Amino acid sequence: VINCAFIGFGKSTTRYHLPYVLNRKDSWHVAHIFRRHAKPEEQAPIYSHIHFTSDLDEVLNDPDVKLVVVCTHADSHFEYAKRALEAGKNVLVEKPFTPTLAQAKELFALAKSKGLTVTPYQNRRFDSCFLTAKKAIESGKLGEIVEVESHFDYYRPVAETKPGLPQDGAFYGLGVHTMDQIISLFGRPDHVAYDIRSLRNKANPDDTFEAQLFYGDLKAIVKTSHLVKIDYPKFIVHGKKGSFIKYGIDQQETSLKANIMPGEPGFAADDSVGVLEYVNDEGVTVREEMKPEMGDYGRVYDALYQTITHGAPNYVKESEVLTNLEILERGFEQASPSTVTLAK
Amino acid sequence: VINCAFIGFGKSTTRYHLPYVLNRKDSWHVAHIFRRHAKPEEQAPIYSHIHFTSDLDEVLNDPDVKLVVVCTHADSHFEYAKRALEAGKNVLVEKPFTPTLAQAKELFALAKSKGLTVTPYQNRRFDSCFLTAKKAIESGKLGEIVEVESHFDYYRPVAETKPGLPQDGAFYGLGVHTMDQIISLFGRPDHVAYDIRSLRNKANPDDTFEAQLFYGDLKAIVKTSHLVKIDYPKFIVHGKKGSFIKYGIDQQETSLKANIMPGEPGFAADDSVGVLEYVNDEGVTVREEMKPEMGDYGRVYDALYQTITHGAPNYVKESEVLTNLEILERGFEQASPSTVTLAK
Repeated sequence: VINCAFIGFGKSTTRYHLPYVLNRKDSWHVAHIFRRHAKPEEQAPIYSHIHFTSDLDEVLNDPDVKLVVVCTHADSHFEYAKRALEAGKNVLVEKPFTPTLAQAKELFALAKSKGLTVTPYQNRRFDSCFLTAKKAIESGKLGEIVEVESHFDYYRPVAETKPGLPQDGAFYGLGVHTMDQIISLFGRPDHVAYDIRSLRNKANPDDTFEAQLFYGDLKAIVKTSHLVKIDYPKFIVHGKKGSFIKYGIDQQETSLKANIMPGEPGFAADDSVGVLEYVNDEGVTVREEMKPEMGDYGRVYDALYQTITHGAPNYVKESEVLTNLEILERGFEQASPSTVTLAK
Repeated sequence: VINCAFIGFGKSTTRYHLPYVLNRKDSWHVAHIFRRHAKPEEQAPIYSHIHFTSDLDEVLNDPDVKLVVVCTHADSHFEYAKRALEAGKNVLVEKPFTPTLAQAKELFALAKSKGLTVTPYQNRRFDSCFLTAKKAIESGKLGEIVEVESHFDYYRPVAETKPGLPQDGAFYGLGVHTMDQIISLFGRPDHVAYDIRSLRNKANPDDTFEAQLFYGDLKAIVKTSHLVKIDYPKFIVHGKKGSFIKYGIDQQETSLKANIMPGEPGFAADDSVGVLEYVNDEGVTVREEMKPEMGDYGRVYDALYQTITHGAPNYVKESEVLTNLEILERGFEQASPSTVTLAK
């Protein structure tokens, strides 16, 4: 069993992490939880075994803790990650990994010297919708892939005034997850075309974007908007032999918000299906309905266990992290719309 | 009744012009049809009243001819149009208007000096799918428009090798129509983002494209691909108060190919509907299913009638034509993908 520690006890901790970790008692043990103010959500029995503390000193000096999870405000992610590594602990950092690309390299350099692992929390690589699109692409039924389109939208027309930097916009906010999915499938692109804008409140950072990643002749589109009344399909994949369409997004989050935990009845209840229409070897057009693949954000921790306990490679490659961060930053080199060619 | 004449007697003339013109005998009379070589179709009883000739002068010298329709090979459009205007005739030209922007500008200057009308044939401005989207946009129900998406796709995976120039590709071929629709609604864009690729056969001109026209904060997307097994909606429109979605394209071409002529029972029969979902002034979400507006390519001739007889403005504005040609040309200004800003 690996002893882990969480830095921060906010909603992200209690909703997107603990439910999955506390469900793996035979593999993980939440030894510490750092934070300041409390929450009437601490008096709960489920956290009875945890040592909540307001001194990050006791956490990092614990020889038993092998993993620190940073779930605090974005501004503190870099420093907490660095301090944890200098203490000799592996680190999982929620988005953002670091404010800048240079800092990401810095963090990776320190970890490599100590021979430790530092990585972002890319839990959406395990979304049911995404996994279904992945299975469809790896089935080979679609032939050579020529286009992929991923949507992550809302219909939230009212935006309270809240100025910020690019890092506070939707491109960094949601694009980091959606683009990471694309990169995890096709790697690093040759070119990137950007369309970034602020539609709801002109005082705020972008709330609408579309990034087009070009891999040779394959174009991968990632887009989000807070002004979509009628939803687009969650994923669309076109290949020379056929198409795959998936409406509906992973339901883990919906369940968690409705106070339904992993393993519990009706968790991630999903009645959608992926549609697959292609031409088989015999030249006959076939149409199939795929039952959604199962999603499990917990797989992040099962992979971390592998890395820490057996030296297994990190579920998220360093290059995929840097590529993603680099694409995000270059989207601001010149006013939108713009196009760039990735050097490295 | 206005007398007209056609330069060229190919498929375009017998499929997209005559069926409509011959249904307006109280408005128009086809006096002559020029063609370099006699064609078998000239023997169809429906053309018995038409004088077919290989002597162009016999047409341009006819005092009663007021409109000349150029439907020959693209490379001869400028030459025939200029000759018709010099003979004092109004001119309607099939795609492409001219090979270049300068020639187009030259055609308009000549027409202006003679008080004549020269215009392209943009019949898709009367496609039922497009007209329904236009009605939705003009209804005000969607509120400020932020995104428009137009698709004109196929699933034709086989493309025999047939080298050519940019002018032979899908962008010039189909984009001329889809971009014209966007231009007729919003005008001249500030910027254009291009993605032009040749996927089926690398030896051939482009068969895949996506042009993004920006009008302030509004983005209009026009795209086509010959590798779409599962179709996208024909039009998608998103505004701040709602959305409009329309699957299915105008059915006039389908009827024409099935040998059903305009005015005949069942012509362009369409069972699709435009779907609308918006938030009303009271804050309630309203759902509406719109019956497709009726499309009629002959409305081009009804417009030419008014223009020629009563001096009504031409259905297509000069600026829209020049903007279209410029956008198409600049798509090959640099390697794809690319973005450009329009001075006009």
